[PDB]
Amino acid sequence: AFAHFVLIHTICHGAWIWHKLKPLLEALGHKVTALDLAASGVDPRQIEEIGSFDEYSEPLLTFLEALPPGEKVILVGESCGGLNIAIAADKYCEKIAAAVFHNSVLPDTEHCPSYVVDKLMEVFPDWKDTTYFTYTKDGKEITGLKLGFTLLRENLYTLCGPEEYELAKMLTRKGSLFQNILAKRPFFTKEGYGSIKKIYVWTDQDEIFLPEFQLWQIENYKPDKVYKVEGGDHKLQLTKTKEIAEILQEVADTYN
Amino acid sequence: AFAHFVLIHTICHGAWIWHKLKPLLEALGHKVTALDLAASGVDPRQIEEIGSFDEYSEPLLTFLEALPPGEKVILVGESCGGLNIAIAADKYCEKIAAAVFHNSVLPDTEHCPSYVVDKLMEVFPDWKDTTYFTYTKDGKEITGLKLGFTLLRENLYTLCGPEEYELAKMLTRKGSLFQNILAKRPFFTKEGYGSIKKIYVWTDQDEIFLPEFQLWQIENYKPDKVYKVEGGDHKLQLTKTKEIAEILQEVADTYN
Repeated sequence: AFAHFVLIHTICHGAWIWHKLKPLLEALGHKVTALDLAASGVDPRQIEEIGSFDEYSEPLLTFLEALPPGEKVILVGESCGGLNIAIAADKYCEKIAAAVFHNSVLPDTEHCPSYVVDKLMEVFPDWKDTTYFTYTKDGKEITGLKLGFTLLRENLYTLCGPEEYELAKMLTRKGSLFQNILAKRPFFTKEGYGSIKKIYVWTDQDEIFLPEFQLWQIENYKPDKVYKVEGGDHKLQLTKTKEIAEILQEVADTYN
Repeated sequence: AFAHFVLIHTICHGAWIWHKLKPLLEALGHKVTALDLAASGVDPRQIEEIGSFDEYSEPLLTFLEALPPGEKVILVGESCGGLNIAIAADKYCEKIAAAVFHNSVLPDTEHCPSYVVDKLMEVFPDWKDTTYFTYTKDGKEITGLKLGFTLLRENLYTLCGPEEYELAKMLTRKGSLFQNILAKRPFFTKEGYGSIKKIYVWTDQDEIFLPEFQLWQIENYKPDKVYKVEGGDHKLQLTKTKEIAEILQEVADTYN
């Protein structure tokens, strides 16, 4: 079967992270959309204009709004993209055939929206050469970050080639987790986000979303299906592109 | 010998085009800077804010200004980047050890700054699915363009891999040649631009800067040295990366 995949990058990244996966999925016959979220990739906003994870998600919500009735998509979120998935599913659950989490945060419906981010920061507290700043938007103080180049090399892009790491140095931008804003946000709903099919893809060689964290997430909020990719690194869509495409084909054949 | 190379992308592109070349040059021991010009790559401006090729060049001029006395660089410009080189050389000639033109426009000092662009448009008049728009800045009507995806596939990225073409679809932005503004600009000077060493690198398999055009440029304004790369396509820094690095090493050993 063929599907329409919507690929959702993580914070400080953009659609460019999907540059290897998108043509492979198209070569299987699928339709693929790779979005830039707000203030990401070549989106024209700067992060200091964005006040919440919900505002950050606007391009994904606008895309989903534009789907004609009856058209469903499979969302694929890497790393922090799982939060964009949860936000989107609470507005457009009927348009979502399934969500695929790719070394991603897996929010739940029992705890506040910041819960899994808070846990990540306990498991992985040292962000190396990452820098931080603050800005104010809509009366709140937001902590922004710019991912450190050593962190990128060692922890996110561990086994990627030098030309892929170079793209990350060139293209990663300032971003935010909006952690304190998430902590005050209404919970994700059981009727919307809770109702979608959820497929969790990971590798135990991820050097930032460490096995303790990912296995904790799986136990916290049971996925419909789990796929463990052997080897690779946090950027499986670069280091294990073919394996990711094969999994996504199976998802397209299972959920519609 | 080691040099400091400053890599200069073409219109509608950004530093990202150099993602393969930059690590190869660093692996030879060089220092490499790959700039985003105005309204290009992840630069925060939009093209409608930019009124001339000189304004477009600001990041290159600002970079050159910041070099301490006595430090020289080798400029490397692809495609339209040769115009940025000429602009820069008329302000900072003493900071430029040499300029390398990479399937690039080669402005002169005898004719108006638009001369080689006007010629290009005669040799290559059909830009396929490229779209155009106009905007006004500083009282002039500027023609902007967005490179067509078929043009990108067939003429610019002819022999590049699907993942490289995908990056171009994701990252190329609206831009301008500022052709009518160039046509009114004071000529490039013999004392500044005319005085720098100029190395012309090309392939006769370029499907946009066709052999008639490139050989015309070489005859029009004799380079100090010409290197012809066999095979490849217009994006030699993607299809012939190693050969480009080898040439640049020789340039670093010849000009300081």
